[PDB]
Amino acid sequence: AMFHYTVDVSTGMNETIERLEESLKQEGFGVLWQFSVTEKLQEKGLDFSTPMVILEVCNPQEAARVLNENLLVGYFLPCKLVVYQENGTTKIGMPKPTMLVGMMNDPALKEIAADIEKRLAACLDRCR
Amino acid sequence: AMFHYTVDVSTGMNETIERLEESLKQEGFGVLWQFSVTEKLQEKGLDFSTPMVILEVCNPQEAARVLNENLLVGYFLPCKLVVYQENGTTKIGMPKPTMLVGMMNDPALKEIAADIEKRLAACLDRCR
Ligand SMILES: [Zn+2]
Ligand SMILES: [Zn+2]
Ligand SMILES: [Zn+2]
Ligand SMILES: [Zn+2]
Ligand SMILES: [Zn+2]
Ligand SMILES: [Zn+2]
Ligand SMILES: [Zn+2]
Ligand SMILES: [Zn+2]
Ligand SMILES: [Zn+2]
Ligand SMILES: [Zn+2]
Ligand SMILES: [Zn+2]
Ligand SMILES: [Zn+2]
Ligand SMILES: [Zn+2]
Ligand SMILES: [Zn+2]
Ligand SMILES: [Zn+2]
Ligand SMILES: [Zn+2]
Ligand SMILES: [Zn+2]
Repeated sequence: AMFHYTVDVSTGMNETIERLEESLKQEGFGVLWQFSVTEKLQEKGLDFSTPMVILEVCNPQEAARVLNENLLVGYFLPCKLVVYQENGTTKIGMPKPTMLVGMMNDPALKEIAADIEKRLAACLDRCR
Repeated sequence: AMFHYTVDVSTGMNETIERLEESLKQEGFGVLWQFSVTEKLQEKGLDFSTPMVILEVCNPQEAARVLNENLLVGYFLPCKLVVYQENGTTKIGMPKPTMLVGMMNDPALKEIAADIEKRLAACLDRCR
């Protein structure tokens, strides 16, 4: 299936990030790190002009939950979200936790990933 | 179809991170951010006692290359590496770039990911 979940939002980059942080907070997720990919590359004189910001988010209890079931899940932490502007429109997307964890061949872990995916998806929908 | 590439090292957690940072640098990869999952969870009072540190690394030129091939690859950036200890032995692992982008059904992108994967794995091998 589609490896990612992406939504179109009416707001610009800055306000989208603002609203996403509030939506995540409502769900117990905190932003651990924000990285402006576009800035990092353009500062190096590289040719990449699409505005794009990557956010590493985390809900401590959810992290502990998955790590205590399978240590290798750390290879997919923290949860990643990406806010970018394509064709003059802003979007928020994320690789699906169930697709990432699915590669691990751990049925039970994938079901916990599904809970996480549902919550992150809800956070994204609130930003439409 | 192992989703990850992991190596055992003889060094302790801190020395290992130091050696990995150097190995990465020699290959043009800089550490953008890192954090101790263990400290974070224990700080929150949760039960997780396995030493584990996650590093987000970047080689700007390589990032520009995949992003310009397919924007959605941003959903898998920056490159992730994990240093952790199991049964008293330190290990360094990474989810395979080829496995991650493989879900995108994009042969051209996967070829670039294979190039990046080989280089990152070399960095890991050099810490043994
Ligand atoms: Zn603006
Ligand atoms: Zn505002
Ligand atoms: Zn903000
Ligand atoms: Zn700037
Ligand atoms: Zn900069
Ligand atoms: Zn989490
Ligand atoms: Zn259990
Ligand atoms: Zn939950
Ligand atoms: Zn629900
Ligand atoms: Zn929805
Ligand atoms: Zn395995
Ligand atoms: Zn250091
Ligand atoms: Zn460092
Ligand atoms: Zn080399
Ligand atoms: Zn890179
Ligand atoms: Zn190549
Ligand atoms: Zn090359």
